Amino acid sequence: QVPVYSEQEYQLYLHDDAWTKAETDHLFDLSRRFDLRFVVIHDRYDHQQFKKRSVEDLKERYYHICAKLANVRA
Ligand SMILES: [Ca+2]
Repeated sequence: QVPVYSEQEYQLYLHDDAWTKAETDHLFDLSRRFDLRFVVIHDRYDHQQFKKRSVEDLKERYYHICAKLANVRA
């Protein structure tokens, strides 16, 4: 299952100089809807609003957040 971060969690812990919350939210939405199939997530990505991201860029962002949430929720 895809983790769900709170707004406060994002603000305190999940910022990245190269990602908006809007884009991160989009990644996590696609991750839910497409069952973590990163080829599909990559295909369906709103490359209009957001930068061209590699599949690898998307996975690294997702699992950085997973690791950070695991830690702060301990
Ligand atoms: Ca799902």
